Amino acid sequence: YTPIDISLSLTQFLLSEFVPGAGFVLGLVDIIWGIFGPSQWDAFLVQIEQLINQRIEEFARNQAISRLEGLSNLYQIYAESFREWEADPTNPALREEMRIQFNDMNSALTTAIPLFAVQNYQVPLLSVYVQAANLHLSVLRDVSVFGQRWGFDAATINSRYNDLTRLIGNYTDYAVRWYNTGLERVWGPDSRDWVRYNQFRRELTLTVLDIVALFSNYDSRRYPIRTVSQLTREIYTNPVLENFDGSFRGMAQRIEQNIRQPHLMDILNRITIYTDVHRGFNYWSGHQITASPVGFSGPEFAFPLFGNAGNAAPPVLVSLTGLGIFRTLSSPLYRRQELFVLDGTEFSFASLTTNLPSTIYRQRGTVDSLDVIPPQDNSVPPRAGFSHRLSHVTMLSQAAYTLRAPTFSWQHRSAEFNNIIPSSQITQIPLTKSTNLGSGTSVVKGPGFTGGDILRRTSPGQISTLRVNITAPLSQRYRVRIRYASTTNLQFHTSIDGRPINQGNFSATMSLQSGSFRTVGFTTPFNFSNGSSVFTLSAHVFNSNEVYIDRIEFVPAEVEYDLERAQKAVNELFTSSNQIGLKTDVTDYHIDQVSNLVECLSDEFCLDEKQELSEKVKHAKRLSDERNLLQDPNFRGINRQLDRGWRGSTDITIQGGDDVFKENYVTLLGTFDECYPTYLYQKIDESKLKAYTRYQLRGYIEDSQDLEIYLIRYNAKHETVNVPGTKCAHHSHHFSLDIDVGCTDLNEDLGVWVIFKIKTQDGHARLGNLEFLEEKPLVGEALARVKRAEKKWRDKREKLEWETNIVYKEAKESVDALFVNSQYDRLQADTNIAMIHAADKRVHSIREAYLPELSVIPGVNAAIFEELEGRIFTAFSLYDARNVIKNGDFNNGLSCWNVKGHVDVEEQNNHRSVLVVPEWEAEVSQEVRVCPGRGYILRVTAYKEGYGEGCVTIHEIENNTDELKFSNCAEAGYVTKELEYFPETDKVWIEIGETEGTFIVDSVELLLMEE
Repeated sequence: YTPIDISLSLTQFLLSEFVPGAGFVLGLVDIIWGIFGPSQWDAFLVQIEQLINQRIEEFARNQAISRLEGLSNLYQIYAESFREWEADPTNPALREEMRIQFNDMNSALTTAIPLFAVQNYQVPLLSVYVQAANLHLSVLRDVSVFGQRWGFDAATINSRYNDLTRLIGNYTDYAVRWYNTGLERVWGPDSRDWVRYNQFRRELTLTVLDIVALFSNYDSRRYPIRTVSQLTREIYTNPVLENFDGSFRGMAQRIEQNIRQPHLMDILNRITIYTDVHRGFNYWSGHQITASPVGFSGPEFAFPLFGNAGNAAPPVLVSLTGLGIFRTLSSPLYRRQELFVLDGTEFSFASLTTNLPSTIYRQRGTVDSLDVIPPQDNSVPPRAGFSHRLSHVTMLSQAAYTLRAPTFSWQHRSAEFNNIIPSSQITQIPLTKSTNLGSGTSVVKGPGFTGGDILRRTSPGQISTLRVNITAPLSQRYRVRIRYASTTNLQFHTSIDGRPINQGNFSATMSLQSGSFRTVGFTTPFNFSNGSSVFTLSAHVFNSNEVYIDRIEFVPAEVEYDLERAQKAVNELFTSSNQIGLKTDVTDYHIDQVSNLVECLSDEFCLDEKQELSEKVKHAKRLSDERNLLQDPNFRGINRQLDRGWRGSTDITIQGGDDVFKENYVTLLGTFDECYPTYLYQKIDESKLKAYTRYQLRGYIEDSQDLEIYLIRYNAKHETVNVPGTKCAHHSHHFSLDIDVGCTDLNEDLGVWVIFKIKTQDGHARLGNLEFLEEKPLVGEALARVKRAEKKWRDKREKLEWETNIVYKEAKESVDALFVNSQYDRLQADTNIAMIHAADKRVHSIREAYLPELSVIPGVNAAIFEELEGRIFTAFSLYDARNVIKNGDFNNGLSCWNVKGHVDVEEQNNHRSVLVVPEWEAEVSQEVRVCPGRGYILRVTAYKEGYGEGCVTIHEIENNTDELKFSNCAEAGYVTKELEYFPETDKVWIEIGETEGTFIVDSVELLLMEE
């Protein structure tokens, strides 16, 4: 009945029945409180005092105690009330009485704990502090459960729930600082100062830390029902050294490494103990240990030979029988070349049913490990209640006297052999109960508040794997939680026997402390599909750079949580509860995605809650048609009306559904000639524009390349968008473009132009969920810039107008010089092709006939350009009529001519087509039928290149031979020469030859004269 026997006694009870209610509260009056006289408080103290020497002074010491007696009286008045409450939970006086006695109790500890964390005596009050602190957490959870049942408003409940989630941290971190700085100062070099060191570690690990580990279990709201956590940590004994009158100098660290290092928890299989001898006395020299992984789920382990084997006598065999070895009765031996060895050690195997036969090594002893490691329960004989069982034993040898002092590891019986999953509890698996460590994971040492060591990943992959045994429930469904501490963003995939069953985005938590390890859960449950399964955790999102993992939690769930999401989703679509309007920055796409969250819900369960949540969103979506200034944004009527709406190219496709799109979308193809792009343009009319207001064009691109996007009004506003599908790529998927409406005239209806355009051989795009919307009022600078870009558009409109007013009336003049009447019917006899051609330069100078960006879109001075370019074509038609010669323009290639050498033909600017004789040996004859004895003209239009002359002769069967010639004279722009010709027969041959170089001919015409 030392403070340890009783510490355990609590932990036993703490590990098992954690469930809230009266059961827990009176269970605290049964164990420690309402039973501890000041004697057993004083004794709690004398425990640590005498490990560290330093005594508490007889005031603080004297008032720590007189307080505790107080708290132990109060807690009677609180628990008694609570008991009587539970029996009649609705009596007003009792419920009231309960609020009185909670406030009193809460304020009790709030004042008291300072007196147990006193400066310059922190460490020796911890076995008290912990009890006090541990009591403070119980009563705070009690309000968190029973508050509004008692009376308090829900506000004082959360405020008390704050301070619960707070003091679980603060009471822990403090309980660890002072264990550390408590253990650090009791170190030293010799044998002794490992013994007093280990005796601190051991004892206070039992009497402060193991309670602290279970502080996490107090978060009412995280652990609502039963939960059973496991204490995986080990502790340490050495019979030889602990029971000895002597120190070996500077030897402590050598004993500190014979302690195994942070590892996975194994299960000892067999010891094989070798004997040896010195001066008659045989002894335990060294041993050979084997061990099997957790749940026997992997090949048995194997260490080297501890100590030295011996041939002096046979070995001795020790094999796992029951629940393990719970008690060593060892017998040292000290020959004061002196000797200090074990020479005999009984082992005994635990059970809750029968009394199994003990194995003795050489003899039974009188060093009981039940007064270093005492049991939990003394209602039963020690075959049960044992608390601990032998973990793994090592062997301490002297340097190169004889020393062979085995150091025994003891592990707690909360850390069970098998993993387990029952259904009326929440089962916590600390990841040290694995069977197979994933490559690139280490097992770092414990922080000191999770009864055991923890895992570390410092780069992506597989944490560990656990064998799972699923008990009472067959088809029960569970969520999973992961207690982790990470400096980086994460994901946490798991598998189960083969298939993944989770991916989650887990947040970062750090830069170590009890404010490190966060524990989030799945957003959908699963069910195990076999009795014995395999679970495997994995941290995947890249970065390194430091990830700790404490435990996997298996919490169960019944079959409405992604309904609270589909609720708030729909609400942030609006500006206010009246739901008249949308937020300016909620978008036609964004809205759809919310609408997908609504239908993927549950017909089965939340049928009514699904209906309203959709008739909202189908309404919110209706608002984003109403505000949308794009005419026909569902691409349902393209190229139907020449005034309003969309205009695109044939190479555009309008499917309605895609992996990515939930309504009509538009694919645009490439093009072979950049002078002819894919396009999809539109004019937002001025009827729909509000002066001095920024407007926005928006949408969503699945994939694209070479997509040009224009917003035009006063300027062009050109952006390219190269989005690859999920360095400088616009992989934003979204797009937005600004334009600012200065003034608002309706007589001009300038408006805004939208234009999508692709110009490349291997370009493409897919877009949809488009919109054009008012954004905000221009103000400050924006208003100054737009107004500058008003005037400076207007300064151009007028210089266009005056410049063009001249040019029409200069071009019209020049055009009619060709024709002979207002009716454009006949030409003039002395008008040639160079005049027609010179007249097209006067028309093609009009300028701004068409939009430079996209010649498709007609511009100002379209109708006037188009009519002059008409009469130019009109003129061309007549020149062909009058010409008796057949295809003299060379507009139909070299056809109806008789071609000899290597000639060819090419076209020029403005409806010109020009024969080219590129070598003198080339000829180009044509017969023409003429009228015997009339007046014909022959008119030729050509220039010459190189040396030599090129000559266009005319003759009949007999010698009526005339000739025209062109040369540069010496040694773009066509000379035109004519002559008057009269044939007496009806046939006449027009023949084109040249001397040398090249001869370029626009036209050989031949006229008849009627005057």
